[PDB]
Amino acid sequence: MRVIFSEDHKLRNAKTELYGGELVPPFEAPFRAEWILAAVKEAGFDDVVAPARHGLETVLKVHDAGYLNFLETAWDRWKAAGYKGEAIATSFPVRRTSPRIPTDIEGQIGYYCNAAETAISPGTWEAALSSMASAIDGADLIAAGHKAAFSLCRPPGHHAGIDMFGGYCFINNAAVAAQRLLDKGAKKIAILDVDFHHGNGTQDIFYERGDVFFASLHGDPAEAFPHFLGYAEETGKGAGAGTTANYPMGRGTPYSVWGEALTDSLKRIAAFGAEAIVVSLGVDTFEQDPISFFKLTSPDYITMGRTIAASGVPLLVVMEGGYGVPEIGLNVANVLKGVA
Amino acid sequence: MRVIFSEDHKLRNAKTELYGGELVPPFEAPFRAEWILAAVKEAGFDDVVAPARHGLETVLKVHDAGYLNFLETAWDRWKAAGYKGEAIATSFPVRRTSPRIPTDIEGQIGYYCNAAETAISPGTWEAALSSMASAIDGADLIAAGHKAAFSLCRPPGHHAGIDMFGGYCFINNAAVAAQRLLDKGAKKIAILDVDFHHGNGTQDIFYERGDVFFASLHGDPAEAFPHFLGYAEETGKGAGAGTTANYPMGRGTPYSVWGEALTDSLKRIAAFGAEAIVVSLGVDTFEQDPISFFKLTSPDYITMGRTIAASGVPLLVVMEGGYGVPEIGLNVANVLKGVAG
Ligand SMILES: [K+]
Ligand SMILES: [K+]
Ligand SMILES: [K+]
Ligand code: NA
Ligand code: NA
Ligand SMILES: [Zn+2]
Ligand SMILES: [Zn+2]
Repeated sequence: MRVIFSEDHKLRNAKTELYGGELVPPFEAPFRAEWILAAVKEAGFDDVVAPARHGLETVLKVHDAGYLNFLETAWDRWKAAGYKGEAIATSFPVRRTSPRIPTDIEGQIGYYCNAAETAISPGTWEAALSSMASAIDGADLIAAGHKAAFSLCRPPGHHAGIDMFGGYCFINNAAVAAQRLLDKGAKKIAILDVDFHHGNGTQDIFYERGDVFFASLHGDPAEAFPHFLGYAEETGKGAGAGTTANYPMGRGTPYSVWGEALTDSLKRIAAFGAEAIVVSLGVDTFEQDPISFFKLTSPDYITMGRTIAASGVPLLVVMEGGYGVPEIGLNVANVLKGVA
Repeated sequence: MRVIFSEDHKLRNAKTELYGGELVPPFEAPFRAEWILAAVKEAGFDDVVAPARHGLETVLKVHDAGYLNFLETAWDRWKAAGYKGEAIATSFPVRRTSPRIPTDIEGQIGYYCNAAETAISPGTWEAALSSMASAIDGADLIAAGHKAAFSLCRPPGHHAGIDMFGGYCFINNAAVAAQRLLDKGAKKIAILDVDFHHGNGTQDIFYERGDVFFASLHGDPAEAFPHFLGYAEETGKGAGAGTTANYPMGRGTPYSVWGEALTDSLKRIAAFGAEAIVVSLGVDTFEQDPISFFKLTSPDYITMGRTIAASGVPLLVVMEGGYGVPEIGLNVANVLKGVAG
């Protein structure tokens, strides 16, 4: 399978992340793409191509225009305001608050944010565009007839909701990919999130749409970021009633239980009738991940990939989470091995 | 008027505050109380008494029990979880999110917070309780028959809602004081928030309550913290309809315009029929204060006190915000002179 990768991902190189009450070096650093890229090539996937140029037409069908306009100029405005650090929101539109949109940069960054551990830095916008481009190109390959494809996205995107950034995400790459397949002719597409954290951004985007089925396996929100979405009771709303399936699991969950949730999600995706599956791939489900509590081993990823590929429909794999140890590359490559 | 002040306020001495993308020393520091106290004493108000001991009965009538339980054990759980810094929420229940309450410290701190620039640290719980106590004793003096009283509260409270802390606030002292007056006999009470920022927390607590009228003058939320509340359109909900009046104002607002809003809020308060008025006093409206965009001068705080005191009803002044500028005490003292007459 071809691999879509952009070097502009390095344009996103934030110097701080709010974690544990301190501003430490970002968990989502440029070396993640470097390590993963090296491992896939090592696993035989050496056909890496850069993404072509794309407009905002696709993304404008899954993200709010106000939100996108905000991201494009967020940094400039923050710096213009005289702030010394990176752009970080501290005030949020939570319970029982007005739906009105602030005008100043301080108010808008909070309005458009769901997580304060994510800082907007110089070049974040450009990086997010390149990453989105990689997802769009991967979709085109699938739309062209290829059975599999890997969009090495960075920054990740499953936490980017309709009009909010957070969890290191700015533009929901998988959502853009699924939307791309639809504009290319598909009628039904499914997004499967295997990343450890719930794909709240993705769920929000398609929660009221019946044309995209969203399935996510993840750490119980009761005790895992993003914390405020991902419960099994969330199955869809209105036009999207019934097209959302969350599978929250506790601490220490091994492939034994995980594998079962995967099977079920695939059963519901088939029943949905997906013409293709966009896989939000996160390897932070690894037993050695620094910020997750699942216990999957490197071999499990080969099993995971094979199972998903057995669906019989084309697959577009999109990079999401996975941090710390260098095995993230191994684990990502193992998934592509299974799929191939 | 008598001044209620607790030394335990210093127990609230957070080391960090998220501002402009950095962690810096909190703007709501202990020296604020120190300079305010000294200024009011120099102005004659030197009858300072420490607050008495109080339970949680009053506060439990305005704050969610879960939220209060969270505050009490917040720091211990955060430390136990192994975080090196102070407790600061990073994830928040914003638009289109589940109403379920997380079970771990990481999720709950976010669930109970409305502003990440506030950090919970050793002593916050204790400090917040002593500050609440000062508010309670202040209200008790009013219920006794005193014309006015000053509760030198710290930490402040008007940004703490029913079940959320933020804006340097944990327990809404003004709200507690108002509840206390109702418990001592009053049927109707009003809270007037003159602090530069909107008192989103106080509004939240009494938004569906008809026994307490909430008026507030503040910088337009469209361009000022807390950013998501304080619009003129918010007049109340359900049982609390019509008992909430917001007076947002733009950049460079002179006392000339500010006083007009003060006069209208007092007119609405009088029409409501308040038996007493709790004044959430913030002096960050001062032209020399760095965080605000209003242009009030020191003399205007004397006018402010006079006007509110002219209402004819007893007044409990509760200390809120105000950047730590050298004139912070002078301005608070001027408001008290105005009330004194
Ligand atoms: K997931
Ligand atoms: K105010
Ligand atoms: K000012
Ligand atoms: Na859906
Ligand atoms: Na009210
Ligand atoms: Zn993840
Ligand atoms: Zn203030």
